Amino acid sequence: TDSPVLALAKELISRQSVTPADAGCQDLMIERLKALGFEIESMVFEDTTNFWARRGTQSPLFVFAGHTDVVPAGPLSQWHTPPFEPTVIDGFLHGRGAADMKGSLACMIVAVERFIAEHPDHQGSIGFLITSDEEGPFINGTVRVVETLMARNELIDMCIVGEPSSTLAVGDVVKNGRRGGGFLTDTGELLAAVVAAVEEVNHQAPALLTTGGTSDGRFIAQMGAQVVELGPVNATIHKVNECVRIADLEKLTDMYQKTLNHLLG
Repeated sequence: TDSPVLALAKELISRQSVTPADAGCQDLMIERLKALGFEIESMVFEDTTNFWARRGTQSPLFVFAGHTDVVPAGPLSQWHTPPFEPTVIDGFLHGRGAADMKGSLACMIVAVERFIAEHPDHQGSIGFLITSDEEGPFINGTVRVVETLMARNELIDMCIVGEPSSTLAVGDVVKNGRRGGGFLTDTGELLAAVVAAVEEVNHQAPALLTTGGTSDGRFIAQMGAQVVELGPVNATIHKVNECVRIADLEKLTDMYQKTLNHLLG
């Protein structure tokens, strides 16, 4: 019986969320978060769907951010497997969005489930900031949501963007935002927690980048949050035969869980 991580990642991969359509991926995530006691606000901007969820009312507010949309498959004759049919071959999960970034999304949900099972009375607060337009021409959701939050004085302290950051092995490389773009005091709390988690799992510190990363993560950073990008191997993103090592999804989930333990446990 599939691990919960593999099961959810397969669910998500079967929904044809070619941008900006969502095929119910956020609804799947929202269902799981409702069970955990998150409040949910779905926000529509242009014809894209987004949501914010939050459990807890105390500082620090830690957020998982990502997107449910994927690029189109491209020419079928080049695929060995159906792009929107999650296919398991010799320990890899093939399908559009397996690496960018439905596998990460599944890991975030299972991590928070596991963390909450162990720490129902955690410190701080956990949030999810999920968009469906990151892979499209018109990348609006994150900016609009962040603005909504900022306007009600709901400031995100720390955020993991689960974009596929890694080269050969999950967690070999992380990307670190400049808080306030380099202009606000930065404790390093998040980076030290994600690094601790990556070392607990891999027994090796990740390599670090301080540049690059998505425009949405950079916006979350500019506005005030410590941000780290950590996710699976990125070799096959936006290529045919996109896939992800399943054991790496299991690891990544543990890394996410250990970060929550460090920050909120």
